[PDB]
Amino acid sequence: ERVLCLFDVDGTLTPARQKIDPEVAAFLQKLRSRVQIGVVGGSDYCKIAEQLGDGDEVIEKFDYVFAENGTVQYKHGRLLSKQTIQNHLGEELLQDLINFCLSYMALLRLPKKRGTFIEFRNGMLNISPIGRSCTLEERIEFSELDKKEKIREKFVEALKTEFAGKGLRFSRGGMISFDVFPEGWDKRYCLDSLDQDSFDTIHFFGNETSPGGNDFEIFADPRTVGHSVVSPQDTVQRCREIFFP
Amino acid sequence: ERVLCLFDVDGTLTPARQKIDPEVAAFLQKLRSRVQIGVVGGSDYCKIAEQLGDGDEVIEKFDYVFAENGTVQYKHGRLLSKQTIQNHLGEELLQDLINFCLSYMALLRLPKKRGTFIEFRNGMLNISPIGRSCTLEERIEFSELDKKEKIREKFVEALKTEFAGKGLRFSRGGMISFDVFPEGWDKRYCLDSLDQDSFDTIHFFGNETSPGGNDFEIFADPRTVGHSVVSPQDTVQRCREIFFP
Ligand SMILES: [Mg+2]
Ligand SMILES: [Mg+2]
Ligand SMILES: [Mg+2]
Ligand SMILES: [Mg+2]
Repeated sequence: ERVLCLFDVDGTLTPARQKIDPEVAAFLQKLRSRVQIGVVGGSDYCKIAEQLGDGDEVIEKFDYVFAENGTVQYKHGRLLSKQTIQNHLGEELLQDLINFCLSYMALLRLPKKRGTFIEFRNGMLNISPIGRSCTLEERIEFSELDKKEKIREKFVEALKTEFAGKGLRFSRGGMISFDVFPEGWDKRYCLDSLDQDSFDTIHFFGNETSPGGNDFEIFADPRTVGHSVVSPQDTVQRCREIFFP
Repeated sequence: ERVLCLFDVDGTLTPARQKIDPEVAAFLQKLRSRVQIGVVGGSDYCKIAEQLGDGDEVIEKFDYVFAENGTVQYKHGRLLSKQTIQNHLGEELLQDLINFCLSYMALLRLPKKRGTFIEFRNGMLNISPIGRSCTLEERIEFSELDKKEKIREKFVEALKTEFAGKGLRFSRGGMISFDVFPEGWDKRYCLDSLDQDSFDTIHFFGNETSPGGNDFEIFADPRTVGHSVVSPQDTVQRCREIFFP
C-alpha cells in the first residue's frame, strides 16, 4: 500500500523536450492522492525541470526526480549525493576512454568544429564530434552529414571493440552526440535507491519499452510492474484505469 | 571634454577574481560626474559582473563593459553584437588548430582528465589539458604537475611553431588552461569600437603594463593616455590627482 508511479518524461509525460500539458500535469497531482510519483529521464535536471514546471517546481511536484537516469536524485524536495563516473570506472579506464576519443576526433574533418567535444557529466561522458557549443543550424548541418557518413555510428563501433569486456555502454545523444556510461547506468540505476524506500509496488511507465529502447531495461526489470505507453494521454488513461477505476 | 576612463579589473580595481571594495566602487561613481567610465577584462562577462556588483548591476554602474577583451561589449546598458573567432579566422584554420590540440592532448597522460578540454568562447579558444570541468583541488593538483613538467608551456611552444605566420596568439588562463586568440584580440580590441565614440581622451589604467603584461598593448597604444597602477587604492588616488585636483 506504499506505491510509486515512476514515469519516463519524453513521449511519456510530455512532447519530446517540451513542456508538459497542463491537463496531464493536473492529473499527476491528483494521482498523488493515491500514490507517490516520480520521473526518470536521461536529460540533465535543468532540462527536466524546465519541461515539468517553472523554476525548481518539479522537485515539489514530484516525490522523486531522477535526472541523468538517477545518477542525480531529488527525493521529497532534497538533493541526494551521487556516485561519480570517475569513482565508478577509476581514473585509468576513464582516461583511456578520453584519450581514445580525443585521438579519434583529431582525425575527423568536419565542415565545422566548435568546442566541448567531451562533456563530463555525472551519469556519463557526452561525446560530440562537432562540439556541443554549436548553434541549432550547425546541429542540423552536422546531423545531415552524420547520416551520410555514419560519423557517430562508426566512432561508437570503434569504441565498443576497443573497450570490449570493460563495462562501457553507448547511446545516441540527439543530433550531435553520444553518451558513454557504465554498464547498468541506464534507467535501472534509479531502482537501486528506490530499493531502500520500502515500496510495495513500483509501476513504471515508458514509451520506449521495446528492445533497444531507453526504457526497456527498467520496464523489464523484475522490481517494476511495467507499462508501455504511446503518449502522455495514454499514460493518463492507463493510470486512471489502474488507480481510479 | 568627452573623456573616458577605462580600467583593467583584476589588481587594478579589485583583488584578483574578487569583489570590488565598496569605497573604491563609491569613488568610481563619483568619478562618473566628471567622465564616462568603463572596464576591460579578459574574463567573461558573468565573472566581471560578479566582481563589480550584484546581478547585472555592472552594465548600469559603468558606461562600458568590455568582457573577453572587448569581443563582448555593453555600451550604456546595451549589449552590442560581437565578431566571432570563426568569422575572423575562417573555418579551416580554426579546425586545423582544434585538431592539432585534440591530437596533442590525446598523447598527454595526466593523473586525471575530466571534460571541456576545448572551450569555444567569443574572444578565443580556451585549451585545458585536464579539462575545465575539474574541481578546485583537482586544479591545484594539475597546477603542481604543470610546473614540474611544463605541460602548458610545451604545448604552446608546439602550437606557435606549427602555426607560425598565421596570426594566432597565446596566453595563460590561470592554473589549468591557456587561451588561443587572433593577433590583435588582446585588450586593444576594445579601442576599435571606442574609436567611433568621439572621445577627446581615453585614459587607460592597468596593473600589468610592462612588456608581457596583459595591459601592455592597450597601455602603449597611441589611442590611450596610459596609467600604470599597483592596486585599486593607487588607481583611486591617481584618478583623484587627475580629475579632482
Ligand atoms: Mg520517452
Ligand atoms: Mg518490470
Ligand atoms: Mg590586472
Ligand atoms: Mg597609450
